[PDB]
Amino acid sequence: EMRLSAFFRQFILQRKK
Repeated sequence: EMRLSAFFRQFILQRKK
């Protein structure tokens, strides 16, 4: 029941701030 993709693994994981 979830849908996601390249978000976090390249957001939180590329979270400069």
